[PDB]
Amino acid sequence: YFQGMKFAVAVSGDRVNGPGESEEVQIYETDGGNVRLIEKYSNPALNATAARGVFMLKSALDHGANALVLSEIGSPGFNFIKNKMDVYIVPEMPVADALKLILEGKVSPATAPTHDHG
Repeated sequence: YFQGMKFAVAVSGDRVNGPGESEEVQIYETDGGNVRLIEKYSNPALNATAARGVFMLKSALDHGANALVLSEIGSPGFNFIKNKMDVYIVPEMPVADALKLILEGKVSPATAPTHDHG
């Protein structure tokens, strides 16, 4: 399932955090078991005044990610991304530990946002 996929992770201090507030976007490539960091950059969301989560997600799309790894996602962001790639919501935990759970099938893709004020 996961062979070749690229994951965009929203990260602060090597922990998975939320799309609008994380310090960095980290892009990992996998063969299903081995994982490699192929890119990382300051989260563009931090420069947005509004719709910060959406703008991190747009950045992930720009960067060719196939899936997202986040601690949360709002309604605007989920509606933006939901037909473009999968979102895996995880605890605010170390990146490698989250990716292990995801790759081992222990985190099903989100079908709804985790918060909604629409």
